[PDB]
Amino acid sequence: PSMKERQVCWGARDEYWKCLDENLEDASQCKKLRSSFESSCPQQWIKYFDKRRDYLKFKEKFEAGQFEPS
Amino acid sequence: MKERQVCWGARDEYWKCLDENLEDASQCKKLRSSFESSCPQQWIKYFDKRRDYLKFKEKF
Repeated sequence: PSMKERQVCWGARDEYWKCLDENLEDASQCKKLRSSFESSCPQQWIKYFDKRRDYLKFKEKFEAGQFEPS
Repeated sequence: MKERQVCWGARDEYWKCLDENLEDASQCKKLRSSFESSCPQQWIKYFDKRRDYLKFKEKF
């Protein structure tokens, strides 16, 4: 994709993630920004970003559990 | 701390099984059982998501 298209893809991924972060992962609340993300990014990049998101979220859950024993 | 070393070792042995069998997890079911038995559930989910990510990142 062009430099512009890459920036629009990365910004649409940032807005979608920012949606999921702020709204405590309710993803049926970010269907508009998910559409924008899917329309803006190469299919391979959407797959890469979704897998990276899952990794980072579960890593955060893992490190949280270690820092705050109950 | 022992339990923690055991879980990391189990995750290493399972992952090395996946590497040697080109990611056919069905070839590594006994090591998968050992991994699940040695690690907290929260950790297994983290490691599984790391593995899914790193294997996909390899195509690039």
